[PDB]
Amino acid sequence: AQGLLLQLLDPATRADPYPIYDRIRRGGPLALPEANLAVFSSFSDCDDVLRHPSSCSDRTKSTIFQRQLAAETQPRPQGPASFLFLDPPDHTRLRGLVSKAFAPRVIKRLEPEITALVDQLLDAVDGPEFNLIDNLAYPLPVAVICRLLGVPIEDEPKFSRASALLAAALDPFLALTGETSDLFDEQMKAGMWLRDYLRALIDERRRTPGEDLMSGLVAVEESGDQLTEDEIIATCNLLLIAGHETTVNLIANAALAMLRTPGQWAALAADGSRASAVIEETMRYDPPVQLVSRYAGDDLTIGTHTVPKGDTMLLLLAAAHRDPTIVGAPDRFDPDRAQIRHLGFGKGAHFCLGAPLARLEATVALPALAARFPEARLSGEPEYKRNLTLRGMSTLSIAV
Ligand code: HEM
Ligand SMILES: Clc1ccc(CO[C@@H](Cn2ccnc2)c2ccc(Cl)cc2Cl)cc1
Ligand SMILES: Clc1ccc(CO[C@@H](Cn2ccnc2)c2ccc(Cl)cc2Cl)cc1
Ligand code: NA
Repeated sequence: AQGLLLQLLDPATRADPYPIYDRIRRGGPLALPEANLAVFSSFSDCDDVLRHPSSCSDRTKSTIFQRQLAAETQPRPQGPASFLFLDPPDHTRLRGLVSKAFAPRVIKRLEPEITALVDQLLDAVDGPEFNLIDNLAYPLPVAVICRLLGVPIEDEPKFSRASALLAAALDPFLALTGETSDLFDEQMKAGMWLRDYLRALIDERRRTPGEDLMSGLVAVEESGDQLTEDEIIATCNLLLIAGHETTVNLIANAALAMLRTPGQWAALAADGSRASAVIEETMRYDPPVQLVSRYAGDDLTIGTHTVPKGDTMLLLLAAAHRDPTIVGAPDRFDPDRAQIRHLGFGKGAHFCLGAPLARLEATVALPALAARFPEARLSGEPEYKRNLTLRGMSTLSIAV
């Protein structure tokens, strides 16, 4: 159990973790009460945990979180990045406010901007080989999130640094190794800098509001107690990291899969309407978010496996998506299959509010990319980041 998880953590396996994921799933649920940890990997088990009324997202109920806090020799810096309690009503209230701005029909209005952005980025692409990450996959969703949150493009390099650091902090290193990350100090600093910057931006938007989402949230904060400044900072932290470290991998993973599967790139190049099917199959086959976690709010049962109160439950979504009880030929990338209702955007009370935006960004980017370069070929094996949870490529080289 410990061995297989350590192989999964090993950066050398990031390029292809799926043989390990399948091996973990076939081995069944991993019960590790000694490390306050349970690991689920089948579709049934992951679904059940995401559904369970006792499953908590709040860190206060985590035993590992309580142990980590007790061992620390200094107070954590002020801000939601270190700590913010939210009861179920707080969470529902925040989702309600954010969901209106991220509704598919509101997000749809960003298509012209996204289309012009995709066209300009592709116009800038030079042969004989280019890095898809640098040229399209990364800068597109970054430009969209910066404009949506009203963040100045001049400060983007600093927002890029903080998002990369905080996206890596979501790796369950403490739950799996027993010790904290080697980037812990930098992640703390990035959290501090973001807090101070967003606090300064919030104040500026009080005096001089814009048409951005941050300015919209400030107006709600200013109109009544329905929203606090800390809640705005927490929300904007989440959105900013989502904008930098998620869609990039949906776009890039899909491009990679099409290049690795004979005829798939050509098919999309000849028929743009295949975009949606390619995207959903990428969400299943090579998910941008590889895993999620929940904490047992009380003693609970998943199937026949009991989880003690306070323990962390890691859900290996990448493994769940290749479960032979839910999908035929699970380890094959096939956009022409009868698609499953995958867990790539989560589900229930915590379902991804950015799903419409992510889908829209990819739906514009991918078919334009294939149509622009129908002759495209993967020139070499891709280069991956250390990230396990928000897993992605730093280099995806395409020959043109
Ligand atoms: C393809 C890209 C994306 C993927 C694969 C993805 C995946 C996910 C998943 C799996 C969850 C559930 C977390 C859990 O259950 O613990 C989630 C939550 C969330 N996502 Fe995304 N996401 C993406 C892009 C985005 C974007 C671009 C935004 C907006 C900027 C966004 C906003 C959110 C928010 C606000 C939540 C929290 C909802 C809640 O806690 O109630 N996501 N995402
Ligand atoms: Cl729409 C929406 C808006 C905001 C949140 C809050 O999300 C929490 C995490 N959390 C806790 C329980 N479920 C997720 C959070 C995000 C960022 C920071 Cl820096 C700190 C915290 Cl505590 C959730 C949904
Ligand atoms: Cl300091 C800080 C604290 C909390 C967050 C939340 O980060 C979100 C970003 N995200 C990713 C996809 N959609 C949104 C997130 C990360 C990992 C997972 Cl598994 C799920 C989620 Cl919702 C970010 C920074
Ligand atoms: Na949540």
